[PDB]
Amino acid sequence: EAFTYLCTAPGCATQTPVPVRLAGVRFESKIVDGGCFAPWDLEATGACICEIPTDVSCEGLGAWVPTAPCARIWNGTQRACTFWAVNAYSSGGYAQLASYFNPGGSYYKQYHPTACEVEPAFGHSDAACWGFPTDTVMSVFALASYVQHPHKTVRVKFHTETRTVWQLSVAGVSCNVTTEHPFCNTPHGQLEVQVPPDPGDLVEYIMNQQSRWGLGSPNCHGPDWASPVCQRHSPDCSRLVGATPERPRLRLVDADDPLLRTAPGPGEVWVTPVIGSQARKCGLHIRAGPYGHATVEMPEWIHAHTTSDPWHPPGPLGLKFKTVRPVALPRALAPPRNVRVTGCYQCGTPALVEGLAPGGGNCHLTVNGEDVGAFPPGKFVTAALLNTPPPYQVSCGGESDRASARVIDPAAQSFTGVVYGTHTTAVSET
Ligand SMILES: *[C@@H]1O[C@H](CO)[C@@H](O)[C@H](O)[C@H]1NC(C)=O
Ligand SMILES: *[C@@H]1O[C@H](CO)[C@H](O)[C@H](O)[C@H]1NC(C)=O
Ligand code: NA
Repeated sequence: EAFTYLCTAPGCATQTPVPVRLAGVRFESKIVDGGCFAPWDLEATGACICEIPTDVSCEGLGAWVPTAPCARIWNGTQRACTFWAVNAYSSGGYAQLASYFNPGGSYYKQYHPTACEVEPAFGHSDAACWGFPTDTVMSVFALASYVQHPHKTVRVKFHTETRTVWQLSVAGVSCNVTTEHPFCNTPHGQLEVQVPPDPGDLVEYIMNQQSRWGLGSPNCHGPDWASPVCQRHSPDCSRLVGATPERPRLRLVDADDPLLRTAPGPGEVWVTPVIGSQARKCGLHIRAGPYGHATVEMPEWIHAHTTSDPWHPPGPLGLKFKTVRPVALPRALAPPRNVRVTGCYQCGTPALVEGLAPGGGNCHLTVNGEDVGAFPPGKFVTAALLNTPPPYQVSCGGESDRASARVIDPAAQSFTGVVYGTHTTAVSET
């Protein structure tokens, strides 16, 4: 019997009693694909208008509201928009007098429909709108939503049941040691490798292709609080699920209002008319309180909060050299029969793998090359966490056979057991 320590850095090697070289460090895991993640980005636009527009929409307000921001914010999540009448028509017009601007603006909406809220704002300063010979007219439009920026969207895979893979070369023979499989064959004996514990769960941030690594769940209560994982979750990179901020709170705030001495809260948008340099024109100053009290800068966050490679303990590895040889057990090399795979892959819920193991010894069962355990001949049933999609090639170590599968992807699993969207009901007349 012999013992030596093997360091875990590139170039690390021992020579006695049998040479062992650290060839590399990799990792194995049970992947949980979360889909797409992005920060909650509160974006706002609008316009100060020296008119009472009759169509409160991006197209209807095209003469005042910036085109591209309006269209982008309108299509955003949890949209909020308000149209305020600061100074209405004194006479004439069409549903443009002050009387049409009752709280909630139902009278104006009757003739001028809009998806936006309509409110009176009489008493607010109309100083921004000037150059009217008679009848000063002014209105303010504000539009805000949570926009998903493609440059801030990251694909995230959670790595569970993580196993650091210490790739060794034992006298020229490849041996990959983990906490699950720490044994190696040596010329005339066995090597047992003492390994440090596994690092726990990992977070794989997929940049678009490059992978960046986080260590943990992540912890949304610590320095990684601003992680997109802690924010907007889209399992199929299309539909939103779970926790969502409320619709933004829009306020018309005059330039001299003492409220401006304080900062807006998260999800709050304050709009201030700016006096125009031109007659019958005005600008708009927008103050928005971002979700989580800060705006996430994606390349910068990833650079500081992730590593290029997954983390592993420093080692060293304990090399226990023994003269013992493992007992030769009979192995069945024929493929397994009537294999059925049911459930999901890369989801975190073990899939059901059932079939018939053939004769000749234990079947070292693989599902698309993934080890799912060894089974004695006859009927077998196992719950395995699968990382590969269907079709499933099943083997006992020799020839492979095609299994029957009813396996869904991680996005489909995220929508299984739920009915997505609006819940509609009707109350009939008596
Ligand atoms: C160890 O891992 C490498 C890379 O995946 C592979 O090429 C090699 O065959 C593995 N060795 C054994 C003994 O499984
Ligand atoms: C919707 O809800 C009302 C009560 O609020 C009735 O129960 C109606 O039958 C519901 N609709 C359906 C299809 O069940
Ligand atoms: Na007026």
